[PDB]
Amino acid sequence: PTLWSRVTKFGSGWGFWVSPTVFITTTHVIPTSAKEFFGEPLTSIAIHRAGEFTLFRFSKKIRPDLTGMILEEGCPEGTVCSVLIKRDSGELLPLAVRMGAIASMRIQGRLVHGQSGMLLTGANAKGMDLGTIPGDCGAPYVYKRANDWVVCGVHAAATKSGNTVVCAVQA
Amino acid sequence: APPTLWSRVTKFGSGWGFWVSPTVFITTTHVIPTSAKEFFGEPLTSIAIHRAGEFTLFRFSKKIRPDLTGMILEEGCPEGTVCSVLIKRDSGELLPLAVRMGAIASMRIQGRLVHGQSGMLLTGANAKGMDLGTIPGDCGAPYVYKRANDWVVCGVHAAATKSGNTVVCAVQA
Ligand SMILES: Cc1cc(C)nc(Nc2ccccc2)n1
Repeated sequence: PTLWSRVTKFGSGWGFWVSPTVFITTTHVIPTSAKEFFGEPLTSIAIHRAGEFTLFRFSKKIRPDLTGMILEEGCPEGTVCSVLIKRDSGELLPLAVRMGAIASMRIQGRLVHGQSGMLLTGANAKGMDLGTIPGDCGAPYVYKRANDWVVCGVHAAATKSGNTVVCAVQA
Repeated sequence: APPTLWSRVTKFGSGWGFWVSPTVFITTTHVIPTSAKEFFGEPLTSIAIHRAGEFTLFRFSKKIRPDLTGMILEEGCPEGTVCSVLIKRDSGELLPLAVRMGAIASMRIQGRLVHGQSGMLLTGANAKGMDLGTIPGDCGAPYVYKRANDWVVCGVHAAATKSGNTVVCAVQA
């Protein structure tokens, strides 16, 4: 049983299974030409979109092996989350991120709305596995609270250089 | 982390070890099978074993891994270095866990006395457990970092605290 099995390749990025019927992803990674996802006709899928956050609700159990997890609209300011990055090499890269305010941020000359964060893996990556790349979009932000895992949004954007990431949130 | 570093990470006893070169293999002392008299088809007589607490180095008299180039092994790393711990998990999943390294330390963990280079995981806030932190089966995994153009190995995974936020790298002496 693992959080990592819920992280799924999707479109030009990734998404996350909250429950057997609920999948979350970043809006800009979703295909714009499709009649089905995960073998289910698009006719039978409810799509709920809020800026860079999208939630799919399926009419049957796609992932019956999973329990349902707590999904919230962001997290309290100062919470340290993990972004659960999968790479096509087969690497799993959990990175600590300190979450800040909900904001409109200028990220490579474009406006992105969501919960700001700062990577805690330090000055740079180099060739080291310490930062995000554009193909990581849709990876989930998670943290542990009491005995429960909480999912609070999806990876939407990052500055090419610095420290700053945007986590798109529900509602 | 480069494929050539993952290729050197080898399942061994109750954990792992790592090929520095075609003749040199390093691991954590407590993962070695205690009754073993043969390694990679070679008897004990043809191997030079150098043990310093939880760090063990095996030097073979023939080339076991001729596919490999020899790389740099150092005695830990500067304080503040960020390393990756190259951990293999159930099913060809590769977990290069980020760790900020600190001072050489003597600690008591689950009653055992442990000595090596301390570090703190950079994977999340509460790293107890297998999704963001280490498990006992990870002992012997290598600590590596990139220094300008090349990669360095600076120890092997020896222990983690009950909270899982602190780890100890056993180092060559
Ligand atoms: C940069 C910074 C400032 C402050 C106040 N807290 C933290 N938290 C932290 C850092 C690494 C791992 C886990 C938590 N980080």
